[PDB]
Amino acid sequence: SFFTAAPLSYNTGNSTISLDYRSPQLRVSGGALALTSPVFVYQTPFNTPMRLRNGTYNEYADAHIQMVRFGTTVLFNIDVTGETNATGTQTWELQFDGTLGSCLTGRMQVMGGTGEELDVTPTFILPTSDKSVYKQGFMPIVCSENGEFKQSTYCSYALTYRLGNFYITLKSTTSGCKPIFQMSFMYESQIGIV
Amino acid sequence: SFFTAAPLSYNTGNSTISLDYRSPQLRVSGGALALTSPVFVYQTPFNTPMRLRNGTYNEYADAHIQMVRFGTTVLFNIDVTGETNATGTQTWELQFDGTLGSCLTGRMQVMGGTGEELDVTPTFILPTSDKSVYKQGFMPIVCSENGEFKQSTYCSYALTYRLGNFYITLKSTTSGCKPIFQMSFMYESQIGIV
Amino acid sequence: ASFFTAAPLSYNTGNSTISLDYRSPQLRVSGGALALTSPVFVYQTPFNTPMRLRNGTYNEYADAHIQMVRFGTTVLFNIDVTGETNATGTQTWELQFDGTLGSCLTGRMQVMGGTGEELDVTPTFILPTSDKSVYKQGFMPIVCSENGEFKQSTYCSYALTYRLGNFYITLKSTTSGCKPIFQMSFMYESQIGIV
Ligand SMILES: [Cl-]
Ligand SMILES: [Cl-]
Ligand SMILES: [Cl-]
Ligand SMILES: [Cl-]
Repeated sequence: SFFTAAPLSYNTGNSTISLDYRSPQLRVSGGALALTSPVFVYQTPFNTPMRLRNGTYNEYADAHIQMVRFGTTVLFNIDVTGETNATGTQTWELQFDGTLGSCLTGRMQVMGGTGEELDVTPTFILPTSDKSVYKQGFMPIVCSENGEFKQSTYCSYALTYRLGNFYITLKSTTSGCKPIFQMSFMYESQIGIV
Repeated sequence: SFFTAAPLSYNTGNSTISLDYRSPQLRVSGGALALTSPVFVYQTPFNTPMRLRNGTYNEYADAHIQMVRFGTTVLFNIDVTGETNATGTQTWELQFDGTLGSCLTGRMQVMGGTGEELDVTPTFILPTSDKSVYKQGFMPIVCSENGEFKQSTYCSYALTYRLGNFYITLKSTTSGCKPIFQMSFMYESQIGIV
Repeated sequence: ASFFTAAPLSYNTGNSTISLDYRSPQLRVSGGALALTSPVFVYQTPFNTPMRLRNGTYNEYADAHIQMVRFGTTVLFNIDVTGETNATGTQTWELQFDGTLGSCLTGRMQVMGGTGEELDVTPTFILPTSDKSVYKQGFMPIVCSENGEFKQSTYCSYALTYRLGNFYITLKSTTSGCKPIFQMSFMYESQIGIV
């Protein structure tokens, strides 16, 4: 005495109502509908950069950070606005809880497309479950200030674990100018979203 | 009488059939299922690059543009093919309606993974609701022509509002070559997709 | 009826039909099944299974981790190249894909979900066109390094072509007496709709 419209279906052989879905796109997790490849973003809140410090120097920066998870890849993006003109190599460090992923350096939130914070443990940014990782490299960056070019240079990134916690360490190299730049890179997480 | 298979569920107490879903991945909007963090792309159509003028000069380029919404983040990508060799700095300006997000400089469309145009108003590219934004920086770029390296240089980006509309302004700097390059950067939108 | 439905399920008394209400710019129905309008699919080298590449006829190899991420109709290509041999000149790193199916012919790649599971999906979503043509090329700035030390600020070209029925992504890095060790990404468009 009732009908079902696709993607709902009714099996008369077992009197059961189902939702049909494409398994490469959607899935069931603990009985609830979910995506196979959700976009999760771990980020500094809007207008709420985190304070970063160049090692033990009295040199600081505001950083806006987004860590965008697609499939098992993380796209890491940072916008760094250093306060102090410097010559040399600055070391910027981001520390994350090695079990939960929680940023210990500064305030980060898992933020949906809605603009609302999501109740998601941020394990999805951790490179390995075993707390072992080799990943490092360099990206080209351009330092500027107030819309004026200052320098074409580079920034290293390195992913490590120390004392059980996950670290992303960035080293910018400057000559005379404030370390003010945006850079991104990608890395892989072995932590499945399930 | 009838049964439900997960992710459908039946509560015998209140005689109600529901769809169970993971709130960080899916949500309900106006009674309809939606994604918490949908991917939307606002782009120039395939084979319909946008013609851009270099400021008040009589010089032009064609550009393919994609603006990808990930969570609240926007990944802006442009591929610029300039016509004219130059030594100096070129200004490429994109204007968007400050309320709708619609590109006023030339044709852009919201394009689904299906390859069909979507009937979505592109507010999701706008940085703020109160028409305030500070975001600028520079990216390293390489100018080339027909597969040959020409110059390693840089391009600024700046996000502004003027007279109620949203602007992305790019400034490429060249020494003799045509401005032909690809660049990308990320910025944040305060406009929740709800 | 004797039952109720909670949104996003709805019941039309008029026709005695239970339906799912969904936002069509985000979700759709394909072959009677729920799907996404713009799903993320990633074609990639497997975890800890980098692809071995040779530079042309030279006795010069690199290991490459590759991800090709599909959103909407755009593909974000990312490669991490770890060259074994110091060199001066321009290296060619060539990736070939079946021009109809998209499968990587040069080495092992898999469509990988967010779950960490391989997905049973033909990788046609990386192909620029059904009609086996494409013009897309450019250069990206790169920085070569080794063991955390800066070596060189340089560049890498990319070019998308078809030859003899197959799709090629060809990268050429230019080095001056360092190992070609760098990461680069670029974006291109696919005209293959995911349906
Ligand atoms: Cl599918
Ligand atoms: Cl939530
Ligand atoms: Cl979840
Ligand atoms: Cl929508």
